[PDB]
Amino acid sequence: SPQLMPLVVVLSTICLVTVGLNLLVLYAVRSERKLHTVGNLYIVSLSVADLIVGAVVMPMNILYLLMSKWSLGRPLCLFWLSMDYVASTASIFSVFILCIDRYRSVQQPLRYLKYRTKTRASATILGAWFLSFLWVIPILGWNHFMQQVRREDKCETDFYDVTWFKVMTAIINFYLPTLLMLWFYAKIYKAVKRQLNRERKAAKQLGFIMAAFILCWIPYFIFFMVIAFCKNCCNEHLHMFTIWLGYINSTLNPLIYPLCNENFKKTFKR
Ligand SMILES: COc1ccc(CN(CCN(C)C)c2ccccn2)cc1
Repeated sequence: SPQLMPLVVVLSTICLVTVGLNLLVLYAVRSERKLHTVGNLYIVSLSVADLIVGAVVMPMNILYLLMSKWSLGRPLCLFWLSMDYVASTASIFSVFILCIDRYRSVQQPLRYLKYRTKTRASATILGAWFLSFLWVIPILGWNHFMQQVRREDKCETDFYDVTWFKVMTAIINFYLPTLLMLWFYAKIYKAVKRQLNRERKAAKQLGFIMAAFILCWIPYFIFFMVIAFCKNCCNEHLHMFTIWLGYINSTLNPLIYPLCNENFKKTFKR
C-alpha cells in the first residue's frame, strides 16, 4: 500500500550502513594488522556475524515487508531463516565467549596462565558456530525427525505453531547466556574494581555492547514470552519494530567499537 513506503526506504539506509560498517571493521583488522589479538579475533567474529545478518536478512526482510507475500520459493525462505538464526546465535555466543575469556583472564590467573592464543580462540569460535549450525539442523528438517509449514504464503519458522519448544528455546538462548554472562560481567567488575585507565575503556566498550544486546533485544523476547500465552496479544507492527530493534543492535555494535577505544579511530580515519 502506498503509505508504508516511507518506512521501507529508511530500512535500506540501515542495511547499507550495517553491511558497510562491519565490512569496514573487517577491513581494519585485515588491512592494518595491528589488531591481530585474541580479543580482537572475538570482535572479528562478532562483526562477521553482524555482517552476515545484515547482508542476508536485511534485503530479505525488506523485500518481505515491502511485499506482504513470500513467493521466492520454499527453500530460500528456509535458507533465510537458517542464516538469520546462525547470525543471531553466533553474535550472542561470540559476545558470551568474549566475556568468558575476559573473566578467565581477570580470574586472578592461578589455573589459567596457559595459552590465551589462537588455539583457544579458534576452538571456542568453531564450537559456537557448530552449536549455531546444530540449531539449524532441526529447523530445516522439522517433519523428518519429529512427526509434527501448512501455509502456501507468509512463510515462517516450522515451529511457529508449537508453544513449549518456542518458549524453551527462547528461554535457553537468551536467559542462560544473558544471566551467565551478567554473572561473569559482575565478577569482572568486582575483580577490576579490586585492581584499580585502558581497562576502563575496555570495560566500557563491553558495557556498551551489554547495553545494546540487552536493551535492544528485551522487547523482542518479552514479545515471545507474552505471545505464546495469549494470541490476542499479537501486534504485527510491534513485532517488526522489535526485530528491527535487534537489527539496530547488530548495526550499533560497529558504532560501539570505534567510539570507545582510541585505536579504532585512527585505523578508521585513514
Ligand atoms: C541475540 O539473541 C538472539 C539469538 C537468536 C535469535 C533468533 N530468534 C529470532 C530472530 N528473529 C529476527 C527472527 C529466536 C527465536 C526464538 C527463540 C530464540 N531466538 C534472536 C536473538
